[PDB]
Amino acid sequence: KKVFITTGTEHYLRQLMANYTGGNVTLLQNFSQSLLYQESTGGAEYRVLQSSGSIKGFGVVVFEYIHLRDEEIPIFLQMYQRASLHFSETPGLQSTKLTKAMNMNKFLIISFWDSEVFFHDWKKSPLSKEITNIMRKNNTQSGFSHEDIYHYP
Repeated sequence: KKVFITTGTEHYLRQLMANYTGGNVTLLQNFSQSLLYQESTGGAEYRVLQSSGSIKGFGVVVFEYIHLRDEEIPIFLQMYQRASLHFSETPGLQSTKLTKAMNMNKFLIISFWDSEVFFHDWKKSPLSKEITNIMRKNNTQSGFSHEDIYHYP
């Protein structure tokens, strides 16, 4: 089980998504480009480690790219296991995916929110404080940890 993330013009991505149906395929955008979110099997490719909830097709979508040192991986997975049991009770949270890059220790958490206000409330949570701290302390030898926010066309 995988997530494919492809960025480009709306026209390009709309042509691309017309080869496919199903896989919770979702077109998103920011102020200058579009982004295609695609669940499939076999741009950028990520293995899905965990999925909660389901996409409602409105609001905002947040991509948190997190580089982890070897020793941080088991610890991070256990934090995420414990925190994920409460995602159903997180206000305005539709869906979350924990995913990993094929070629590196780069993890990507994708969260689908009813509104940016709910996402920003969640940023006060212990899970978000830890994620942010991990992003903050990243060894940039590996690339940058970053958070990207998208809306719906």
